[PDB]
Amino acid sequence: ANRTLIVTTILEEPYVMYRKSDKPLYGNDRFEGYCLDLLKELSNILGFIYDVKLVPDGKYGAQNDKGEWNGMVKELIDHRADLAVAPLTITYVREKVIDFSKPFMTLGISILYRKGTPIDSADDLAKQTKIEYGAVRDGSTMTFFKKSKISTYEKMWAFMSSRQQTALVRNSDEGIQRVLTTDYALLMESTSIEYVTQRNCNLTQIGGLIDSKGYGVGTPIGSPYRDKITIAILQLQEEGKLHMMKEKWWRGNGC
Ligand SMILES: N[C@@H](CCC(=O)O)C(=O)O
Repeated sequence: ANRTLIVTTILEEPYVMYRKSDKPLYGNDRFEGYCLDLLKELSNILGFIYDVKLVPDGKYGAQNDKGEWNGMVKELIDHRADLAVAPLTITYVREKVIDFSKPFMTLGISILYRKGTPIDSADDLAKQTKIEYGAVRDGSTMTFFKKSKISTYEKMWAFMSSRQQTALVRNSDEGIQRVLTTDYALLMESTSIEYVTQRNCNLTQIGGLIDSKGYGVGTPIGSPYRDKITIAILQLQEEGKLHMMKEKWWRGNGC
């Protein structure tokens, strides 16, 4: 009409999940989560309708050695989506190829590991080999270590990229499973660490935030919607709604 916006996203708890129901669920009704509530509110403010699709390869997006992007980032580059509404990290390398709204949530890389060990920081992980560590393949944390010029992070990258078949995981669910079943520490964004540690009293963040950043809504470069989505996010912040959405999905999870 009124064209239907195509939204690309990625299943990731509590941001985007399949809703569980006894009755059959069709289309957007199949999904729930922080990012779906946010999408609803954005569409309430900006007056659009949308069709939610998953990223075909189930990846956030990274650029390979040939310079090629994948994941949700590539979906925007190739104009197969109008918006990525996902816990999608705003980074300088991504900003060269796609546009981002202002952040709807802030976070930094930290460490997820079990409690009760002498590991207090990234340095404690870097100076040893017994405890394996790593990150989600082709996300921004993996890229942060790959591009880092800080020694300890450089040393950590050499370790994870040499052990990449085991050290790099396909998604955060696998990384948490590795932390649970095996001797492994996950480099993970702090908002997700928070979600996990609230649900398993054996797990903890180790050390503080290794960087500081945000999740934003992605659009193709030059999109007219990017600024409009910023304005809508600023209204939700002003209304306290970003706070209530976070509380809803983190502490009192679900509907
Ligand atoms: N939010 C990250 C994914 C998770 C991670 O890389 O730690 C991204 O946009 O790539």
